[PDB]
Parts: sequence; structure tokens; C-alpha cells
Amino acid sequence: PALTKSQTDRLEVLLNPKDEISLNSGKPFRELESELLSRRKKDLQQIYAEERENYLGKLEREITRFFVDRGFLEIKSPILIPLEYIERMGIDNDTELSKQIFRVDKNFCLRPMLAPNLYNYLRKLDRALPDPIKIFEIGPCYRKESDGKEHLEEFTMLNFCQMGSGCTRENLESIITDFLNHLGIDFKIVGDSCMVYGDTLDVMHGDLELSSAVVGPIPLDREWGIDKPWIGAGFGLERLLKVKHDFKNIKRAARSESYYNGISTNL
Ligand SMILES: CCCC(=O)NCCCC[C@@H](N)C(=O)OP(=O)(O)OC[C@H]1O[C@@H](n2cnc3c(N)ncnc32)[C@H](O)[C@@H]1O
Ligand SMILES: [Mg+2]
Repeated sequence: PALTKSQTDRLEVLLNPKDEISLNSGKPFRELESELLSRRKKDLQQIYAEERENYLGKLEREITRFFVDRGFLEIKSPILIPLEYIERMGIDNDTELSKQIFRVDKNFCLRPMLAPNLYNYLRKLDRALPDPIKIFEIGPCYRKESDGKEHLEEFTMLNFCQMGSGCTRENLESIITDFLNHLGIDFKIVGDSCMVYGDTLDVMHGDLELSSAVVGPIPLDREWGIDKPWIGAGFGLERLLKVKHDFKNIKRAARSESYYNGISTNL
């Protein structure tokens, strides 16, 4: 008797990318399930006995070390931010990204991106730090989404940026290139052909967007008291993990009660 679709869904929760076993080979569901539960328990036992690190926390520490070693100051800014920051980001109440925002009181929301706090740090630190100013933040962001294959409602962003001298497209591409080759993630940078000043580049892994990146200046800068050249990029940590570990579903890389380091916790 063939596996039912529900049975197949159950086994896939338990399946790992490198398991390499035939789901079409005559063996009953109960035995296939029992073999996989056994392997997944072994995986959790190995982690507990040896490393004990969460993939998301560990990616965060590896990324932090990378950017600190290259001259970028580590920022930890509020996750709960004023709603006014969203409007000041040019997201008017008509825009679709405006529908994706988790509001908290009359006045606050969960940040859907790192840019507003980074803009404020850029302006402030410009009164104290020598040119160029190099900063980054890693942390949670929130968007109400309409999909769930590559999009989470709760995700983790890395954003880095540089302001002042050296803010070129070539330098932006070089830092992105060094970063992803350090992590061992394959990519290609796509952008408009002959664009110089206000460019937007996407960093792609096949059809999956890893990052969008910007070469400033852009008109929105003046709303934040910024009047210097800059470069920057934002990367989703869960998309990076999904590519690195070859997860079929991004939920396996998220903050979760259902998966730990890509392994089902429902054993
Ligand atoms: C002052 C300095 C500002 C600065 O430095 N600006 C340039 C940075 C632009 C970036 C910034 N402005 C930005 O938001 O873009 P995004 O909405 O395309 O998200 C970027 C990445 O986050 C991930 N991502 C986005 N939404 C999701 C989601 N629902 N689930 C998982 N990952 C996601 C995904 O990897 C995506 O490519
Ligand atoms: Mg985008």
C-alpha cells in the first residue's frame, strides 16, 4: 500500500537533506517513521554531547566577528520603534509594506527593517567618529507576510553600512563578495546595467533573494539628516541558513518551538 499524502508530510518533517533513503521501496509507514525518529534523536543527542550551539545564534556570532574585524562598529538598537519612523522611511498608509507592519500601541510598532535606527546612528556618530563611518546591526525584524516558503513573520536581519569616503559600488560588491565566500554561500549580484549614483543591487541564490543593497546617496537621506555618500546591504539570516544547510523550508531556520537546528522537535 502506497503512503498517503499525510504520511508523506509526516516523514518529510523528519527527513534531513543528506538522509538519502527511498520513500518508494515497499517498506511500511510505521517502520519508515521509526527509522527517521531514531536518526533525529541521534542528531539531537550528538549536538547536546558536542557543540550545543544554536545555528541562528552561531551564525550571528560568526557574522559579528567578520564585520568587527573589518572595522564595523556593532550596534544594538531598539526592536520596538516609533510608528513615525515608518512614515519617515517613505512608507505611507497606502503602500503594501504598510499593511505588513505589526503595531503595538497608538505610537509604536515592531521594526520591519533596521534602516531607521541605523540612519540615526550614522547622523549621531558623524559628530564623533573619523571618516569613514562603518556600522552594522544584527537582530529581529517583523512583517505580516502572504507566503511561507521563503518568508517568515519573525526573521533576523544583518544590515551593514558605510558613510563618507570609499562609498562605491565596487567596494560594496567586494564586501558582499568577501562575506558570502567566507560563509561558503554561492551567489550572483544582479543590478541595472549602467547605474552609478543611486543603485539598487540584488544578491541572488538562484531565484532566492539573499539581500538587497544600495549605493547612496538617495533623496530619503535628507529626512534623516544625512548629506554624505553611503553604501549598505541587508541580509536575512534565516535565508542564509536555509541555503547553507540546504533546508527545503525556511521555517527550519527560524526561531521556533518545532525545529532545532533544522531537526524536528516533535519526536
Ligand atoms: C541607513 C542604511 C540603510 C541600508 O543599509 N540600506 C540598504 C539595505 C536594504 C535592506 C532593507 N532596507 C530591507 O528591508 O530590504 P528587503 O526588504 O529587500 O530585505 C532585505 C533582506 O531581508 C530578508 N527578508 C526580508 N523580508 C523577509 C521575510 N519576511 N522573511 C525572511 N527574510 C526576509 C531577505 O534576505 C531580504 O533580501
Ligand atoms: Mg527587495
